Amino acid sequence: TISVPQLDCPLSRPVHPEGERADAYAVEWLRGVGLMDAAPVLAVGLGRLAACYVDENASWDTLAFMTILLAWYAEYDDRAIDSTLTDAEVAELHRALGEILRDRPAPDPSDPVQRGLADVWRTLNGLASDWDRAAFVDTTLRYFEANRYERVNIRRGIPPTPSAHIGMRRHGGHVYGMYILGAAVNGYRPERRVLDHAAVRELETLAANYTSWANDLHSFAREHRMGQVNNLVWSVHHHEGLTFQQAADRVADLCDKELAAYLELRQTLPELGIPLTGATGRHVRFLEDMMWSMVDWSARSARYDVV
Amino acid sequence: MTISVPQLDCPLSRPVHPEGERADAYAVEWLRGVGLMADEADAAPVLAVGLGRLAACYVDENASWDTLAFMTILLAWYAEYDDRAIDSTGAIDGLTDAEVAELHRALGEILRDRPAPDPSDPVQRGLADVWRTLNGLASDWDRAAFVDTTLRYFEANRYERVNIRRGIPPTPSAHIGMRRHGGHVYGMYILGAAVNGYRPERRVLDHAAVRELETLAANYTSWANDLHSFAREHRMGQVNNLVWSVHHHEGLTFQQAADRVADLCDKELAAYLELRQTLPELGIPLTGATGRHVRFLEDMMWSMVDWS
Ligand SMILES: NCCCC(O)(P(=O)(O)O)P(=O)(O)O
Ligand SMILES: [Mg+2]
Ligand SMILES: [Mg+2]
Ligand SMILES: [Mg+2]
Repeated sequence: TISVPQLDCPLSRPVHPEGERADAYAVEWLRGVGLMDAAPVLAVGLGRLAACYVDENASWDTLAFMTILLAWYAEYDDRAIDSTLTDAEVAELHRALGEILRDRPAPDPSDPVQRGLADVWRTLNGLASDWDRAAFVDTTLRYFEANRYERVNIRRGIPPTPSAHIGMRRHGGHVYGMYILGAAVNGYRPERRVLDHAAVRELETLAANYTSWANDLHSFAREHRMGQVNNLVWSVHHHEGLTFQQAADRVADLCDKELAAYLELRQTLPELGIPLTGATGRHVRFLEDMMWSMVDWSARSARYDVV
Repeated sequence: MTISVPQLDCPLSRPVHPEGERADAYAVEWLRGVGLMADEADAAPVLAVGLGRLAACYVDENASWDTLAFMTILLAWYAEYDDRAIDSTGAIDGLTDAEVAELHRALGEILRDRPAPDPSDPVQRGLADVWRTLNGLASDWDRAAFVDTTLRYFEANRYERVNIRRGIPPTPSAHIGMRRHGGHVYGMYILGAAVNGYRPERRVLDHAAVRELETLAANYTSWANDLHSFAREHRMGQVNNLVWSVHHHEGLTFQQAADRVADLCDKELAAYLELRQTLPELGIPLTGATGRHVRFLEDMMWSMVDWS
């Protein structure tokens, strides 16, 4: 067995009240769309994560789209990346899903993932709010390429160097795309003058690092049973020669240090000329949400139980 | 009050351009001809820096004297600006924040093909000269990407000077993140593509693997530069050094800090090799311009190690 370390995050946030309802809605959508007994899915709690990602006074339509998006993400990652399909099949799937992102109809309406992604795209564009869709599509392309990289690593059966995994994981979790979608769906648009600043980019990188290392720390057991070798705990144990417990301890230590660096940069931001006032403030707060979201939600989700 | 700097074996060797020594002399000439230095000054530390040998590391062996000369000019202008604005702060030669902001504005104006607002400033004269010569020596390149990297470079300069005025080194993660902008490494990749004759397709450069490999190589280059320049930067007060930050926040002696920095260099080089070797399976062949780009990435790693 393994002992999951604790993660002190000085960032708290209230959850949306209809979370349980969204859980039910999640199953409905999947069964209504064709991606999929309904009480092992309610235990995962895809609607409560969505509740962590939306504002407290948000419409059922918005919270519903958040639940739909997180449910589609969970199905693609598990179905296509780490529960193996051939590489050619995966490449054609990437092409087809990229075509849906090109506003064309689904090339294979019989594929459940393709229909689901078309639904997600239509629903997202309905609550447009005037967002940079092209940047989101670019992050999605990098996400697909990183998925292919992960599948290569799984086929070899050995974890990459910690540096190589840490680099590619930011694309493999599509965290930057989640930042873009959060800006789109909630109703704030940060200036392009601010986002292209080096300090903001490195702050985003720190926050994404914290989120992804926390996710690895919590999901290590399920990812090890399935053979998903793209885990920071895996690589630390393999290349630094440490026990799984020592590896998890080292990863939690790295999480702590990255959080400290994140706070240091956030405090330095005003002096450089970037005030955390308007859309910049809500963007930084969204960055803070995903870090707390992993710590609080992963311990409450039935994704990681091995019962 | 001493330190022992560890060695660094990097298995990337290359034949050097023969006229390197000439460029060293030419370097001093340019610095005298533009106004950055003058006449009576001992031209023994400028020949000791070896700006022409770095230029030789950055060009092909069968290249024109014009090419080596421009590389030396660019590396000499970068070295003077770094010392003038970043490393000579906290002293009587220190620049003010208003002066640095005006320099940013004017140099950005020179970078937008406009004439220098203050032709009396030597930095502006040198940058205008570099810009005119470079625009003559090339074409079909991403100029906008280079200008954006320059904007991020200036922003990182502002961050570093704030950190210096506080008198405290930043967190290791925050330092590692912002250093890539503070070292103008991505701009150097773009310029290397520019001065040579290779242009890799955008389908390849925008690939996720190519982006993260660049990050590993830039990390290695910058950490090596810090490991070697730690003693001088610690004496002068430049707090943006990885050894300094390891000593400050990780609770280690200066020797342990340098040892950890060298260990991180080793581990990052191994990671770089792992990704570089795996690259073909993902669909990126190291054949045409992509191979020459990777060779430039490897060159900057070895050049910094040797140039101590
Ligand atoms: N957006 C999809 C996120 C999926 C994961 O977070 P999970 O731990 O839930 O499997 P990953 O496979 O990245 O570890
Ligand atoms: Mg995955
Ligand atoms: Mg997964
Ligand atoms: Mg995981």
